[PDB]
Amino acid sequence: GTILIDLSPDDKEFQSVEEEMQSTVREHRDGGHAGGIFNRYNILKIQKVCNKKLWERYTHRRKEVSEENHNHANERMLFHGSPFVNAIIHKGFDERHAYIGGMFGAGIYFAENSSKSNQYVYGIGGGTGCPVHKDRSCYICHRQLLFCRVTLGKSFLQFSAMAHSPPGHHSVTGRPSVNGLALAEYVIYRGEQAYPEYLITYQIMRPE
Ligand SMILES: NC(=O)c1cccnc1
Ligand SMILES: [Zn+2]
Repeated sequence: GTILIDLSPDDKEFQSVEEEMQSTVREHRDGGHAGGIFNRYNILKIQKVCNKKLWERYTHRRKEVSEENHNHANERMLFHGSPFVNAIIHKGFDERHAYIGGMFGAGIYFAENSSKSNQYVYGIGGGTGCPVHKDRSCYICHRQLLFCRVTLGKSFLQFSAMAHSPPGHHSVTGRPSVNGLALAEYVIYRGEQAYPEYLITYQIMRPE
């Protein structure tokens, strides 16, 4: 049931999504080990992901959460990186997309920093890098990220350097406590609490 609609680079919607991608790149403490060495991307394509069933599954859950949280879904737009973006856009998020070994337990992980999600595109810790060249810093191969609508509801705040949400909460927020420049990461424990809105195809760019 999924169709992908290409956005024109002239469309304000393309431009706002690209700006969120580019403006949330940061340096990582691994020196580029997992995700590569880059300060910016070459955006090749941005597609809107359209699936009625998956959208309705999302809005159903969103209303449930809103009703448990004084009519506030606490909805965010966040990045997700995974080798399984094709499964996600066709069948939705579910327990197979959970990061069993993550810092906040076995849930589905989303990032404010696009460059954090980039570290997961080829697998946990970058896996072995791109399929073709086995390079986690590949500047040739096309990568894909999802920019997703995520319902946080009442989020459990973890200060730091499928499972269930903490009791009385709908998500977990991982607040950076060491790296002053890192943005937050978020975990949900129900696939229906995220919709994969945009599929972004890109390359990382070699610094000049
Ligand atoms: N898979 C991801 O995009 C991700 C986001 C935030 C933290 N860890 C992983
Ligand atoms: Zn490559």
